[PDB]
Amino acid sequence: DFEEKMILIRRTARMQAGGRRFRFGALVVVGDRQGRVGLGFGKAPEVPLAVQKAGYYARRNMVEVPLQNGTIPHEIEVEFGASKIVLKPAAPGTGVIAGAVPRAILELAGVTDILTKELGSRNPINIAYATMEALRQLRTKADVERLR
RNA sequence: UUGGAGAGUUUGAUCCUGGCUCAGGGUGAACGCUGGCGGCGUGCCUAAGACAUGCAAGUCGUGCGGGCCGCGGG
Ligand SMILES: [Mg+2]
Ligand SMILES: [Mg+2]
Ligand SMILES: [Mg+2]
Ligand SMILES: [Mg+2]
Ligand SMILES: [Mg+2]
Ligand SMILES: [Mg+2]
Ligand SMILES: [Mg+2]
Ligand SMILES: [Mg+2]
Ligand SMILES: [Mg+2]
Ligand SMILES: [Mg+2]
Ligand SMILES: [Mg+2]
Ligand SMILES: [Mg+2]
Ligand SMILES: [Mg+2]
Ligand SMILES: [Mg+2]
Ligand SMILES: [Mg+2]
Repeated sequence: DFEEKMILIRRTARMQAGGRRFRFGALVVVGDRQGRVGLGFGKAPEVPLAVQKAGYYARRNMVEVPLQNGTIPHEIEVEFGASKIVLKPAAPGTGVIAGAVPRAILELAGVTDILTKELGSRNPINIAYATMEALRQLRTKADVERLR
């Protein structure tokens, strides 16, 4: 079936009379390596539940992302509030050029060759959301002349 | 169209802002520890401070008159 990757685990904290009491946040992308990716954020009182909870939501938030010989059809920039991802198509023999967060998303979508660059807040979460919305806005020639 | 990776650190925790710091590459280098050979580079970045000694620009007797020495006789 699909394939999972844990980009982010982190411990948060709330306060009460007595001290700090913790939660856990799991940021996990799930892909098909052939054009299906999803991103999910799952928060739970212990690490396994969250890691498992996020993979659930991930499977219910997928994007088409239409590959073209392993690369995306056009350059794209998306801002998710102070976070900014740039994606540029790249020829075959180049590789996936991305930091760890967008890499896990592109590599699970079957992107084999792309140029990326994060800008502004490189906050992993918001960068991950902005990478997903970037893929969500990918158009093809058949997509655009149908629109026109 | 051959080209673009980020991370640590302000909070109990969050998002943002922002500075500091790090991973890379480079040097006519220097310093420490260590040191086998070969090739090709390359070596006063400071006092354009001061310098012993030798050498780094001479050559033509097919321009000219001469002193010397050596070779053939007058
Ligand atoms: Mg499409
Ligand atoms: Mg902005
Ligand atoms: Mg942001
Ligand atoms: Mg910043
Ligand atoms: Mg940061
Ligand atoms: Mg500190
Ligand atoms: Mg403060
Ligand atoms: Mg602290
Ligand atoms: Mg910073
Ligand atoms: Mg020897
Ligand atoms: Mg000098
Ligand atoms: Mg000197
Ligand atoms: Mg002086
Ligand atoms: Mg001489
Ligand atoms: Mg002479």
